[PDB]
Amino acid sequence: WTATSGSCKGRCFELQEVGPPDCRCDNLCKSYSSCCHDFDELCLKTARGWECTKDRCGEVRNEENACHCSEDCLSRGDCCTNYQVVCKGESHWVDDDCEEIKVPECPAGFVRPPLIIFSVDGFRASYMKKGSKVMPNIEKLRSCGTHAPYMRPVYPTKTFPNLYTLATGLYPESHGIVGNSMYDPVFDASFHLRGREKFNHRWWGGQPLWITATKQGVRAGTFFWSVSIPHERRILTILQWLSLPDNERPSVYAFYSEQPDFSGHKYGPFGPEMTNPLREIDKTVGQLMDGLKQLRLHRCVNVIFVGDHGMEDVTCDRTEFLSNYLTNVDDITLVPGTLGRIRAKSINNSKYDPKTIIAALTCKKPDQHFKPYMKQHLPKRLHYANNRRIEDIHLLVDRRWHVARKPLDVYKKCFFQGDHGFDNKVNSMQTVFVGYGPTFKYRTKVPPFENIELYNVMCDLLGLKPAPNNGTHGSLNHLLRTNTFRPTMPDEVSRPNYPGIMYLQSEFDLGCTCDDKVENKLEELNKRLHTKGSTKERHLLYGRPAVLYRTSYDILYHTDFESGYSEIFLMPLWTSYTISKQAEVSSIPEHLTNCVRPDVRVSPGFSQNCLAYKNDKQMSYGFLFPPYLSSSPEAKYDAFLVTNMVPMYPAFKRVWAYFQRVLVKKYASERNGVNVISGPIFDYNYDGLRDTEDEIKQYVEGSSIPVPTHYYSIITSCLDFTQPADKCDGPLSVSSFILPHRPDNDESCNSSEDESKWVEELMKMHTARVRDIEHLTGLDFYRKTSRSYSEILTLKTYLHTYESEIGG
Ligand SMILES: *[C@@H]1O[C@H](CO)[C@@H](O[C@@H]2O[C@H](CO)[C@@H](O[C@@H]3O[C@H](CO[C@H]4O[C@H](CO)[C@@H](O)[C@H](O[C@H]5O[C@H](CO)[C@@H](O)[C@H](O)[C@@H]5O[C@H]5O[C@H](CO)[C@@H](O)[C@H](O)[C@@H]5O)[C@@H]4O)[C@@H](O)[C@H](O[C@H]4O[C@H](CO)[C@@H](O)[C@H](O)[C@@H]4O)[C@@H]3O)[C@H](O)[C@H]2NC(C)=O)[C@H](O)[C@H]1NC(C)=O
Ligand SMILES: Cc1cc(NC[C@@H]2CCCO2)n2ncc(-c3ccc(Cl)cc3)c2n1
Ligand SMILES: [Ca+2]
Ligand code: NA
Ligand code: NA
Ligand SMILES: [Zn+2]
Repeated sequence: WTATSGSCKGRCFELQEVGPPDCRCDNLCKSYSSCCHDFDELCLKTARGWECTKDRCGEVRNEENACHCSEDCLSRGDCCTNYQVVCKGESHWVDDDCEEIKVPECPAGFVRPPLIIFSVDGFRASYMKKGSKVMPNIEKLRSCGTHAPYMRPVYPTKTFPNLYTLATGLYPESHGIVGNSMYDPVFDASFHLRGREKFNHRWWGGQPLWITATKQGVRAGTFFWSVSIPHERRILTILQWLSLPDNERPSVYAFYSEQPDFSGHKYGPFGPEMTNPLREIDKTVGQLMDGLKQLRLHRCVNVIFVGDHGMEDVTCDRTEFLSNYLTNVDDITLVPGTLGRIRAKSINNSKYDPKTIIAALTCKKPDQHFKPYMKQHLPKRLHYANNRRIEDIHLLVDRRWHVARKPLDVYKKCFFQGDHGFDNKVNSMQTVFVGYGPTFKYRTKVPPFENIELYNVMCDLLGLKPAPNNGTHGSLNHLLRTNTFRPTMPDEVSRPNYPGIMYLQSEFDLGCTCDDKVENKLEELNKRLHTKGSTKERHLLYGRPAVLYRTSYDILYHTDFESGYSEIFLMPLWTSYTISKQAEVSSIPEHLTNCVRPDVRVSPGFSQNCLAYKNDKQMSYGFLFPPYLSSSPEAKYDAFLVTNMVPMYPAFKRVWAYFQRVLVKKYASERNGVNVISGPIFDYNYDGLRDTEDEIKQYVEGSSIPVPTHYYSIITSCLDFTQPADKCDGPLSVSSFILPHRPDNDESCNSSEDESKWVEELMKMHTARVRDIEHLTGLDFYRKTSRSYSEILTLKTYLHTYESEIGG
């Protein structure tokens, strides 16, 4: 019940919403069917439109008008945005030259520069270049302020998951808004785009920027706007709030536009109909900036122009139907479109079976435009699994395609030429970032970054302490003139042991054998040196990784590689080695094919054993430092140490052996040397964070050797590739991956072909940030470089995407 008989008199767009059953006058009352009876009359005046004209100049105030052109309007804070231009001979903001804003120039009584977020739905990154002719205000913000070529959204690249990621700094799996449609099996409740359930607070996790501000004593304008409030009125409301007295005035505001997404769905991202909505958005920007200029705030406010996701060409006729794959289609529920999520129609039906559903959808048709995954097997870079609202079965849909359950769903429910939702690496889903104001840099281009990073920066712009989030605070310091956040490196928690020779070969009963007894003061003085770390400067280029949790581990040095060996997990946490451009690939000699050698620095009790592999019929083993890349026949024996061995399914060994024999050398050739760090990952509860030992669900049969869920590699070189990786004086370049450790290659439909046709494609799909590996391993990399810590934070958040260059 709402007693809509109250009034909005003196309450229009009031900042705190009132509780039922009193009627509301806030910018969301329309959405709740709850506004007072006089809200339209008082709060949505439209008379005479939005612009001053010559003849209105100096008019007698008529309270009926949408905005005012009378002498008193500046003190009232309700002039039309073009009042000074029309009636006082002023210029438009966009017509003024840009002039660096070195310090904030604020009116008296402003404690801090206010922040205004101008968020645009469906604003694809290439619009900044392609629509430049028709967006002069936005082009001025971009060229005068700080901009990125594009900003990466989160997956899925839908509206609510991305706007709430902007507000919280969290992945959708953590904030809980995991799609535009959801079922929560604990609440037994559904979330939909249309309706009232979406307003229930229990859906919305984490702590959004407006709550962070409020809890810390910074007032916030309400960010959300009912769709029927026109854009001009939204801008006028923001400008009116900026005229409130100091003790009532918010410091942070948001405007939101439903365009260009709305028209992009209908016409496609580059439909000729798209020019007009871009003109209209630009005009809105113009109104805001003229309005700030009138208030003398245009060199005081920080303005962010930011999109939620882009838009791709998608039509009715590019739809895959699950009815062409499955016989039991009526026993499943599908969340359809640019991603698919599958669950059982009924929890009472015990003949439903995810394993056979997945098998019926896997590589079934030559040109298949979607790939099914159990959610825990999706690329870790998507961070899309740890939430009960995400269904176990997921379909990754190719860009430009839909998936639907049955053809009738697509015509009895073409109408559309654009959509979004796809993998957040896809070029068409990238969106925009521009920052303009006293706290942002002047005429500065910054590299692309992810939208999960923005919350930290918005908190910095307001002097707030961010709630715990997924951004890496300090990674976007290079956007800011001042208010930088000066992070310190985490403290190492476990210090390593440095074992010497402590065991005789005969103490080992591992069932391992090696043909190595084919056995000099020159070359034995030298081998002692290598075991003490004499080549460590070559193979460990950025310092030892720090171990950020409590554990027991040993540093092991060798001629060709260095490792940090876990006595708890019986294998390295990390193995580091450098391959120069000149390095040669050799083979594993026949007599060494099955060679495994006890490591006399590490006890039998803290070693793996070969008998466990012999008896485990499913499981084989590989090496972290590859024997193919040994520097000499003698150094090669080090690669067969039991302390360099890790468990690998035979199907995975195909992938790993190709990466090690063929790809590392190729990268060294191309990048002028590389440094490689590889190791295992255990994430059995798919939370993106390192497992403790009691979370491990699989061991090599009959042993305590834990089986990794994934294997990573971090491959670093010099950004200036005229310098070799091991002699680099400046910035670094990195690419990394987190490969799933699977017993089959069902993910790769071309896997019966030669590895040269499918392995590298697999690795590219599983590209990752160093920061993702950090979470998954409890390690901190790049501890000793000549670079600034902020620059290293930026490197650690870099993702190598393998997309072509944005623009054609
Ligand atoms: C991305 O960044 C985020 C934020 O830093 C990280 O997420 C955090 O991870 C830690 C470590 O797991 C979590 O700590 C645990 O906290 C709970 C208490 O949880 C409640 O309080 C907090 C604080 O206000 C809330 O934020 C929580 O909100 C969650 O649940 C509600 C529903 O109740 C929901 O609205 C939210 O969307 C959110 O859901 C997500 O997280 C939960 C897990 O908390 C998960 O189930 C879900 O699928 C979503 O992903 C919540 O109200 C505490 O009880 C735990 O203690 C238990 O474990 C310890 C181990 O030490 C045991 O000893 C003990 O017996 C307990 O059983 C944890 O300490 C933290 O909650 C979580 N925060 C958020 C906002 O998600 C991510 O890890 C980051 N991701 C990556 C890849 O780095
Ligand atoms: C999740 C969500 C939803 C939403 N509108 C939805 C509701 C439903 C009906 C009308 O309003 N908006 N509007 C603005 C923003 C936003 C702006 C800036 C930033 Cl930084 C973050 C979020 C936002 N976020
Ligand atoms: Ca885990
Ligand atoms: Na052997
Ligand atoms: Na085996
Ligand atoms: Zn849309």
